[PDB]
Amino acid sequence: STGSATTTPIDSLDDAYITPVQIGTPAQTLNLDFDTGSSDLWVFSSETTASEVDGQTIYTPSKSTTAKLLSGATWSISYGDGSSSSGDVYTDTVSVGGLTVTGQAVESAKKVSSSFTEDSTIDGLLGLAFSTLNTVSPTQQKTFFDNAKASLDSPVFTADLGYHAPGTYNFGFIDTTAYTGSITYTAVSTKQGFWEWTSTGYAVGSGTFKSTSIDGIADTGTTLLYLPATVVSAYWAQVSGAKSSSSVGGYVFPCSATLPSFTFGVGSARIVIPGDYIDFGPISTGSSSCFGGIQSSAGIGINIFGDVALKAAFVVFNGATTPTLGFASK
Repeated sequence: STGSATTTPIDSLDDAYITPVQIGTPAQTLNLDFDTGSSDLWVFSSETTASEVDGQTIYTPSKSTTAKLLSGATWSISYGDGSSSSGDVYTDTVSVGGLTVTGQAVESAKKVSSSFTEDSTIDGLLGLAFSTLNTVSPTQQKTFFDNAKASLDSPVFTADLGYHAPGTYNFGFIDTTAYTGSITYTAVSTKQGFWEWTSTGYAVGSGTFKSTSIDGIADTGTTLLYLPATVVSAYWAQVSGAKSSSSVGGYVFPCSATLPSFTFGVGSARIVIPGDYIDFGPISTGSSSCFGGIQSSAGIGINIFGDVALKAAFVVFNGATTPTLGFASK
């Protein structure tokens, strides 16, 4: 089997992407944030504290003839950005782009933090990291991909995120029309539960490539590109007037700037992030200070190849017995 679903930016900045997901019988379609940096499929629901729901579409398990309470199971998750959610668990039928999993753990939120409430466009998350990170207790649950994998034509999924445009998540096949040139595959460590890999270096604009190993995670659920302070300083030094602002929470730059591109290495291959992808717009409405899309990972504890990086590539998440990651230009 295979599946193919369009993923759509939630706003004009590509802050996140939503993908429609069918849950239950009859289907209840929710727009979920597919997150290769976590491993829980959770939804706003009829159980979510009413004051914490503001415009989201909810899953109502009592209206699904295939929903079953997973007795005694609870979940609770905290994300890198400080947001969180928790609740109880149902199993139900879940379909993405025509690919159906029966008995998927659907984690129903009883509580969500303010950032989730305030984002009316995201109805929940669908985790695509390794199932070892799944938070369900006392019996850990499998991700949608893990459940689907054996049925798939090939044990892979691909992320093809758009810049200010829709893109695609495919399951079970590689669309050879969706990228240019060849796909370069690179080793993955699953030791921390992430799609963790090592970039071979970087360049700023038309500058020379610096060969240096940068360990990090391919994370569709993180907006920006978070890299070591040395790398980030080298980038922003090429933008007149750019500076790190403790008050704003990262590098800012004059909105009048033309940003240079940023290149990262995948083996001997190179992925080029155009400068425009690095512009996250005014820090506040009407400001002439703009927020940068490349930020320091110092104090996160890990480098993160988030959407800014991934949307410059066609990315293969190869879930074979020994997982790997593939990157192609597009």
